[PDB]
Amino acid sequence: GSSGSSGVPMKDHDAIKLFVGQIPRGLDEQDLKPLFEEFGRIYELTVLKDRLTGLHKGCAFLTYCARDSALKAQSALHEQKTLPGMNRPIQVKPAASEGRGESGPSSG
Repeated sequence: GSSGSSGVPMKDHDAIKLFVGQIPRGLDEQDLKPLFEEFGRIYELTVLKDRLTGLHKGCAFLTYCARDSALKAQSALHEQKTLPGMNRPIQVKPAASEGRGESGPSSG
């Protein structure tokens, strides 16, 4: 066991669960960890798959043990990287308080 391998993982009290909606078909959490591991250590990675059919819907939930880790990987991947087979870049947002979300553009 390396980098831990003791028991259950520990996250931050103010952590953030990021959500990706640019996951093609044929890959898995094992192919996403590599990239997410470029910013820091992951806490949890689950892929969303249909039920009736069970076919990879095309999205997954990524969680970071630290707050910053998310901020970086988020603003570092969000419309920055382009997975293989995806004409468009990868979309990653802080899966939280979706109901009400305030945001606005800014020059510069």
